[PDB]
Amino acid sequence: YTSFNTVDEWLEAIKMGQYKESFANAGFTSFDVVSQMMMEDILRVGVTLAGHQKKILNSIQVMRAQMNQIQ
Repeated sequence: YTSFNTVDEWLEAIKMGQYKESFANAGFTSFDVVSQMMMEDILRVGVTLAGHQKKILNSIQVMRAQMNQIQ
């Protein structure tokens, strides 16, 4: 899940490291907030490629659902 003490690691794990710069500079610096990100947020941090938006959004959805189990 959390094999990443950090958001940069996670983005790296899902091969989306190219966005760390974007994510950081937008305040999405923890999994707490990241896991609440919606498509809108993904667009704002500037993710414009359809495949990336998806890969990311879907990872976030797994992240969020998992966090929710361990409330």
